[PDB]
Amino acid sequence: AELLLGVNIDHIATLRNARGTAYPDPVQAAFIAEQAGADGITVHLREDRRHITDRDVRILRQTLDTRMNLEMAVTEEMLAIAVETKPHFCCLVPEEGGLDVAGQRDKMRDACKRLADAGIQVSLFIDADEEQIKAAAEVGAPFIEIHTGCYADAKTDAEQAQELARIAKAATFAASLGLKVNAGHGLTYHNVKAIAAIPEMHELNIGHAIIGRAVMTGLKDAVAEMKRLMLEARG
Amino acid sequence: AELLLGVNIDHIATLRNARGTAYPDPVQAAFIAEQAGADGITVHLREDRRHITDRDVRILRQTLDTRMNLEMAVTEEMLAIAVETKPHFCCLVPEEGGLDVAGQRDKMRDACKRLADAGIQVSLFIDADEEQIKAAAEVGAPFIEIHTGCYADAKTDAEQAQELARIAKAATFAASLGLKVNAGHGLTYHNVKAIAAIPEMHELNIGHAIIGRAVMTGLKDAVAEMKRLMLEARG
Amino acid sequence: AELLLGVNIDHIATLRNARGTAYPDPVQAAFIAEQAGADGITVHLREDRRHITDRDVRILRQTLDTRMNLEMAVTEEMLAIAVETKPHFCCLVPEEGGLDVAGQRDKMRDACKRLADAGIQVSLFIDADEEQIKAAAEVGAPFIEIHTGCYADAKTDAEQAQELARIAKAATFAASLGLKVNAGHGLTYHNVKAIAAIPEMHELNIGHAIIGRAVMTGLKDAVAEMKRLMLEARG
Amino acid sequence: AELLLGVNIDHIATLRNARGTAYPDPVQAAFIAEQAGADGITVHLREDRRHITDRDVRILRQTLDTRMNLEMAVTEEMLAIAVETKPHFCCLVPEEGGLDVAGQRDKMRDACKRLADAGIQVSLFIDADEEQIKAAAEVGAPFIEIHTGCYADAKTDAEQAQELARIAKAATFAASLGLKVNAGHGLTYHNVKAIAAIPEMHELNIGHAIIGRAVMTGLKDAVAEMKRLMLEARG
Amino acid sequence: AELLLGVNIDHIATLRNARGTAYPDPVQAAFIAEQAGADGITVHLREDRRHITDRDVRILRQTLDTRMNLEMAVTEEMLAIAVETKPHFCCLVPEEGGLDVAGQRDKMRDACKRLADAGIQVSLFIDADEEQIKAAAEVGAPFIEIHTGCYADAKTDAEQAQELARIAKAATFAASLGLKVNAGHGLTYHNVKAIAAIPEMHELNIGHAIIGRAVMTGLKDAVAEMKRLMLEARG
Amino acid sequence: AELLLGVNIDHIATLRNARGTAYPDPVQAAFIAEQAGADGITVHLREDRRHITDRDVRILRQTLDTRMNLEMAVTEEMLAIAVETKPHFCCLVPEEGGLDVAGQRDKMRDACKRLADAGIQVSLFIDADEEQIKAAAEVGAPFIEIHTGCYADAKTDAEQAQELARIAKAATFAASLGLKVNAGHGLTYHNVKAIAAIPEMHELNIGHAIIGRAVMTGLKDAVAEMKRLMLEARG
Amino acid sequence: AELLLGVNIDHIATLRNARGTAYPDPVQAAFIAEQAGADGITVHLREDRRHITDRDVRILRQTLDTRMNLEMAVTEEMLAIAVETKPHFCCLVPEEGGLDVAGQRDKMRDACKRLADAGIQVSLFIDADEEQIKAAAEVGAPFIEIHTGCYADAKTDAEQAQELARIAKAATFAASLGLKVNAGHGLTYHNVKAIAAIPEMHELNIGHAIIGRAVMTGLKDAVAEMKRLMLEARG
Amino acid sequence: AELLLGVNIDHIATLRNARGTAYPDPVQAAFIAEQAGADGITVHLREDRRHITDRDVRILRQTLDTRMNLEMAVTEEMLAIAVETKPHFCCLVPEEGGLDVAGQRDKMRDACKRLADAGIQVSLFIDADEEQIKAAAEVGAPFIEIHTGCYADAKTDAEQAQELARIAKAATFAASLGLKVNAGHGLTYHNVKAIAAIPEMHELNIGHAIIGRAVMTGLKDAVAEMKRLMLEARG
Ligand SMILES: [O][C][C]([C]OP([O])([O])=O)O1O[C]1[C]([O])[C]OP([O])([O])=O
Ligand SMILES: [O][C][C]([C]OP([O])([O])=O)O1O[C]1[C]([O])[C]OP([O])([O])=O
Ligand SMILES: O=P(O)(O)OC[C@H](O)CO
Ligand SMILES: O=P(O)(O)OC[C@H](O)CO
Ligand SMILES: O=P(O)(O)OC[C@H](O)CO
Ligand SMILES: O=P(O)(O)OC[C@H](O)CO
Ligand SMILES: O=P(O)(O)OC[C@H](O)CO
Ligand SMILES: O=P(O)(O)OC[C@H](O)CO
Repeated sequence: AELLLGVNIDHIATLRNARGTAYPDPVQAAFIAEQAGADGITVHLREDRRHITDRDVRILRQTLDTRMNLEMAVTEEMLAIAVETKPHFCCLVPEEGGLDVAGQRDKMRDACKRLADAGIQVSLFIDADEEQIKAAAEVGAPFIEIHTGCYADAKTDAEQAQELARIAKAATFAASLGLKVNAGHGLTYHNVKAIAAIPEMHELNIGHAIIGRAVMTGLKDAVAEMKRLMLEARG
Repeated sequence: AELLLGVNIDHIATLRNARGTAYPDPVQAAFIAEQAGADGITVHLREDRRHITDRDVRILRQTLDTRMNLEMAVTEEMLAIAVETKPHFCCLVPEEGGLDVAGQRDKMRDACKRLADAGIQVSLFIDADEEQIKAAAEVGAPFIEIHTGCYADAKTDAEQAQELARIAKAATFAASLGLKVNAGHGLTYHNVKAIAAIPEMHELNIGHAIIGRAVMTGLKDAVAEMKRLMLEARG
Repeated sequence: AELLLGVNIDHIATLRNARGTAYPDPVQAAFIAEQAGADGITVHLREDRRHITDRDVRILRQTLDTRMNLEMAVTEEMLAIAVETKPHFCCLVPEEGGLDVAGQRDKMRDACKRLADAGIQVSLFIDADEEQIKAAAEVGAPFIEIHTGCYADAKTDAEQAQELARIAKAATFAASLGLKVNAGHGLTYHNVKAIAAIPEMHELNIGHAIIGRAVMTGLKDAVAEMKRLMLEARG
Repeated sequence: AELLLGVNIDHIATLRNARGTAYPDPVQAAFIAEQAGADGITVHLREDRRHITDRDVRILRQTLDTRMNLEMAVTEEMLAIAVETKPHFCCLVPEEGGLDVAGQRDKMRDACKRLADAGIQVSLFIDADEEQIKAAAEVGAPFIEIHTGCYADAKTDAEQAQELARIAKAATFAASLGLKVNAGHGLTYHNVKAIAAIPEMHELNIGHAIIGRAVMTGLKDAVAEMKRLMLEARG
Repeated sequence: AELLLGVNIDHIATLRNARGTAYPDPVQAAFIAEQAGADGITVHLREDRRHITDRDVRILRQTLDTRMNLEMAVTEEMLAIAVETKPHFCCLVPEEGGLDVAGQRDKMRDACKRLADAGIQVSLFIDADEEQIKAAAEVGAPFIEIHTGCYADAKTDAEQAQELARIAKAATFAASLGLKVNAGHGLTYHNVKAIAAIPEMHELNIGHAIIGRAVMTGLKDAVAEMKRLMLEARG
Repeated sequence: AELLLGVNIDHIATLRNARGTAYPDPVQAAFIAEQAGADGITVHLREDRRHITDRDVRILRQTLDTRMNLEMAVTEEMLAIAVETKPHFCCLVPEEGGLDVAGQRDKMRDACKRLADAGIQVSLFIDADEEQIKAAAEVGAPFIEIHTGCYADAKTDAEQAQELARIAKAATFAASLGLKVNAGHGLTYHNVKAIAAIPEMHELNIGHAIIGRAVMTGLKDAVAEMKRLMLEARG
Repeated sequence: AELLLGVNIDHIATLRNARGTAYPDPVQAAFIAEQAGADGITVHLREDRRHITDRDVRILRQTLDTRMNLEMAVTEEMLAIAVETKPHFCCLVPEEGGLDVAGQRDKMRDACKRLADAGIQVSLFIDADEEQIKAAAEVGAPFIEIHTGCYADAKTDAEQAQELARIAKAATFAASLGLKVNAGHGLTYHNVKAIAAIPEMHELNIGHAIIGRAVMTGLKDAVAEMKRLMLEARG
Repeated sequence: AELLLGVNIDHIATLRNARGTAYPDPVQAAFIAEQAGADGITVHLREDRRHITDRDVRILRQTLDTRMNLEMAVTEEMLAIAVETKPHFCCLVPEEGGLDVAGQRDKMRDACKRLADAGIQVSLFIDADEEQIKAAAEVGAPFIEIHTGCYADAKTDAEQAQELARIAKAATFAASLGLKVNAGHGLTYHNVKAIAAIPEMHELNIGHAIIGRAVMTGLKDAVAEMKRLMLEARG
């Protein structure tokens, strides 16, 4: 099918949480994004409940029209929450910045096993690294989300093209191991296309850039604009 | 009789500083607000730098088309900066929430004279309390800014009409002492009008609610809506 | 203060329940309306749960930024739900169509006390009849909502003028007894002005006409349009 | 040629009949839809006249700029009305939900001939079943509309993929028999693409999802959005 | 109440009739105007059916949400059509340009009598002339519509102020005879206010200027703009 | 391979000339169209002056930012004007609807040479008939403009695919004789694509439908929509 | 009565002339301004034809829907042009910054008389100086336009209050001598209200600020916004 | 890969500098352009500081989200500024119209090397002339920018085809020498596609036409439109 867009609305909550008022509400942003180009909504439940809260998660789970992508660390608390929330997806992240799967195979194998028993499709957030990618496939996870952070932070064009190739190459290798592959982190309006051009990419999860544009332009257009650039890249 | 709107763009920066990238940029937010109903732009330069930064204040001072209202604590560092920056207005704030002017008549006295000698119109952020208002007049400040936080937080409709009355008496009282009076903090699209209808009010400084509405509808309509409400209330 | 607009979103649910699907969602509609001129949101929980469901009320109670006006019949079931929900307002209606308070003073008296003990401000939905009005005051309700239905179905400009005059006198009589007075049912973009011009009116509750304009122009402009016509009438 | 979009406005009427009032009017909705991406308008005249009424069909027949697709059951009443109305298209449906043509070849054969003699191009609403499809061709209908309902209610990505594949094969089988093939029922902004990508599809008939998006964003953008997603899938 | 706006949509049909196609359709324009500021819709059935047709009139009569104002000459054919159409209003015009009432008293008396028997409220289109105005009241018509043509065509400011005074003065005199008074003809975006400022004016019927703006801007805004200028003039 | 759009603003003038005032002004309509997708502006200067006038042509010639396509009959008056005006293009039209070039090979021969000596690119408006096409090539005209009226008026879907094919063969035929080919007259938002997909087509001249859509949505979106459809068809 | 807005479009030409191209065309800008709040259009025909040119004036004189206000220096060349051009208004300006009328009583006396015989209403651009105003009344000019530049360039809020007062006194003074008074030049979104609130003001002529806003928001909104601010001030 | 759009905002400053005010501010225009399709921003720092100034450059260098392309003449002053400024790109221009690189091989060779040590990518603005291109490759510049002015100013369609071809051949030629090639200057909405379709093109730098469109439609749409046209050309 076509490249999917998962909108991370965490930053809506970081705006809210800077004051303890109820606005802006992530429940509203999710309706907007879902109707402006988002194919899924991503939330990251942090232990410190810095932005997204259990309240958001519980309501979002009842209001989303598409599917929730629960981002969380691999800890007993979160696994239990994930198990009871039954989100359609679960992206496991760290408590170059990606999860260390190669070095924690048993831990990761049990988490994937456990989340899948609860009928959740698991995605492991890792670096564009073949060792981590091979390990991901071996612990049994169906998805991986390639960290696009270093590509985004590239300081020169050389650094960027090098990072792009590492990512594209990583995606091809992962697909060959039968993994389905996503990307996200640091993606912006001016750097998303080269990543969206990568054929193996299944869905891009984008947050900060979108919210940063929304304050100026409104969430609806901010999301539609991102989706448009993404589909353009594939055309 | 013409109520002015001062938009506080602090939270544009909080959203940016949650990531370390350059966006969203407060300088862009100011251009938008100034052209959608804002008569002034307010930025609070906190010691910790959390949201608004020195760079922000430096560029803003050269990009604003209206005038700057520097929110700061009364310290030597800040007073130093203010005199260097020469913002049109300076609003003294602590770091019931309002400044304790009566309990520091000399520090405030010198603070005002100093900023006043720099060509800065000083405003003392205080509570709707006559003792403080008398202090501010005695101390020489041209302006005071009545804290509307307790009115915004009033749980019941009764506790609210209660705080409204206190703010209304405090504004008429301030005006009788020759003080020009502003109000800010906690004002929302839903509680602003009652405050705007208060005759003595010179300018309402508003930030969080506007930014909060902005991520949904975009800063321009968010600012324009607030100004429209304010003028309707006066009419 | 400003004439308020309460938006009834029951018909968003009507459109939803015709299919079993989850869209359109009353929770979304409420966010839009509250940010486009609505000062309150109104839902009618019907015993047959035709449109608004227990889920809607449960989620809405957690997502509304303003306040809820729960429309319900006077039955043990509903009263129990109201007490548990703690809506800000409760509008009691029948299961010309107004409540027969004068003929059930005991029942209504117990209902008002009970809800009032739960912190709920009660409104009695009644016809423009001074007997019913006098009784509503006597039973202890702080509010009443005059039934504007007959005025809306006026088949002749004359029947209309006559119905208007009757609401207006009723409103004035209501206010003299100390009641805050609302009005709603059948109000449209073409007949709202004459009712909004009535000074004693506190809040108009409008549903159908707005949703009917929304399927064409979208909810936001539909609510804003209505608020604007309402404030023009007061001006 | 271009994949066409037929917009079903039944639910505009649903919202209307909940009150006895005349708004919203299906006649207006049709003009908006035809000018925003709709290539045809679809109404279902139900024997109970739940939503669309004889008036609507009568006026619509005179105001549509494109062509009407009259959805009706195969009864003497409806057939008589169809013949008198001379709609461009007629979609026969039941009073998984598709018509049992294979089991009523005589009835359907007479129905098709009769309507065809009236100049009406007939479409048989059927399940993605080759027996029914084979029979539709044999009874003489120039069109069929595959029931996309089961595909829409797919509870698992798997049930969905399986339902899709089944529609696709059915479509290809339909085309080989010389049938023009349409599809509709339950299509949404999130599942329309996979169906629009099916080459043999001539026109998709979509109702509810569009009206559901309309109460939020207004009909025009709701229809345009849908057409756009449809042409992107073909591209 | 407030100054009403009657939108004449004749020119929509003159655009249509220049080609014999069905677009643009007056039925659509009427829905738009009615929802953008129009309080009534005006159509002029000319004997030659130059623009508006009997078809338009018959449909419009079933689709208008507000009220039809049938403009027509005082001839047996039209009276019969008026009698069967039962529009809410009927403006009698000539087959300085206004109807000659003073010189055809019997004719006019019978037409008013006849139309009123059919329950139609009659308006006579006349010059800002006291003789014609007195005659209008005497033949029994409830409304008069003052020809604003000469005010519109004024070639100098003197000519315009003179025409304005003749109109204002005419309106005061008519009101004193108990007539309700409208105006229209030649009203534009730059000359409507001075006419809308006249207190006696009940409704302004405007056509050409609105349609002329619509081609550039869209009917909706063209109507909302006119209504806004009109209410501004009265404020 | 890049299809151009030529907007005919004739009907802007017909709307104006229905009143004798200056609005709507064709000169404004041209500025809008040229900036919303039009690559050229067409005006037909009729002997009777009905819509477009000499003033129009004179100012348009100085205001157009693209180029003029003067539609005219082959007469001495018109040919005289054309040579004086020096429009970029000249489209010869009579006053099946197309020019009879074969039956006037000499008049047309001289007409072309004359206009061609003035620096005018000549186009002969003709029917999708090979005899005429051969005549136009023989006569020296650089362009021909295939009449799409019969295709636009085709009642049945069959009579339509019939006319499409004739136009498609006539365009490929024209191209083989070295003629550049345009098409115009009757094209609407709903029949344009099939015509735009024809490879040989250089520019489609379109007027009435655009103006007709313009009174509803405004000229800018009306022109932009048409261009968008045209390019989608080519893609 | 109505405070009028004259839009000066010189800077559209300024932008054009910076490249020798034809765009942007002042003629287009005038259509936009006249339909967005401008009651008049002003162009300054400088002797050096820096921005506005003779074709601009010539064409504009034929396309303006309202009326032209010709700014020009007093020289025979200009008087001949003005006289031949017959603009509705003429504002004599020097080529503080005001026209030295006192110092050239003879020249202006002849200018005013000469322009008046031509039916041109004359306005003298002067400083808020009694000497110049007496002089302007003595010479016979019907209007004066007070130079608000000093008010616009006022640094401090005091320096500015002095300037406002000076303009208001001068306005009152001018009126007492039978002069009608306009203002403008340097007026902006943030400083226009204080001037519009001056009751003697008949029309404010504004250019630069509007054009500067237009490059960001587009001319239509920039003009509507200015007109809105002005009307707000007088109400 | 992706064809890029560099927006030249010099004319924003041109409009500003025409009045000594601070608006419109180039800094605001850059934020708008970068969020509407611009991949870069170009400013020409003229030795006479006619439009863009040193503060503009200084602030822009701190606010641009993408990257700056500094246009400048080759002089020590400029080289020092460029070097100290560290813009991502530098386009050396003369102060046909192209830079005479052949005639000054020494000067440019030092310029290129000097700018490159500073980490600045250098582009030489030249005519589509092989001599100059060879010269540009010999001196070591990594980019060239072909002057499209002659193509833009091409009167006849022939004169224009010659120019296009010349640019395309020069583009192909330049590429064969290892040069990357940009184009721009004089590019407009109506002539940009033919240039964007040239495969060797890396970035088109456009200014004037966009700003000229912006005064009418606002910058955002003017930029988005240009980017859209460009991508359309390459697809
Ligand atoms: O999901 C995905 C996302 C993306 O984002 P961006 O940045 O790219 O947009 O992500 O993950 C992440 C999150 O978690 C972040 O959060 P914070 O908020 O913490 O930063
Ligand atoms: O009704 C009213 C109207 C008005 O118009 P205006 O112009 O003002 O707009 O009217 O009456 C008349 C009509 O009839 C006219 O028509 P036509 O079309 O014929 O011209
Ligand atoms: O509106 P607030 O609550 O965000 O804060 C206002 C600022 O403190 C400015 O004074
Ligand atoms: O406006 P209505 O007729 O839909 O109904 C209003 C509700 O009954 C009040 O909430
Ligand atoms: O899209 P639906 O589910 O509302 O229904 C489609 C209609 O049945 C077809 O016209
Ligand atoms: O599109 P039409 O039917 O209005 O006419 C097109 C014009 O005749 C231009 O060639
Ligand atoms: O508003 P300004 O400063 O651009 O100039 C206005 C013109 O002088 C017109 O009066
Ligand atoms: O598009 P232009 O003609 O305004 O100029 C473009 C600049 O020279 C930037 O390259």
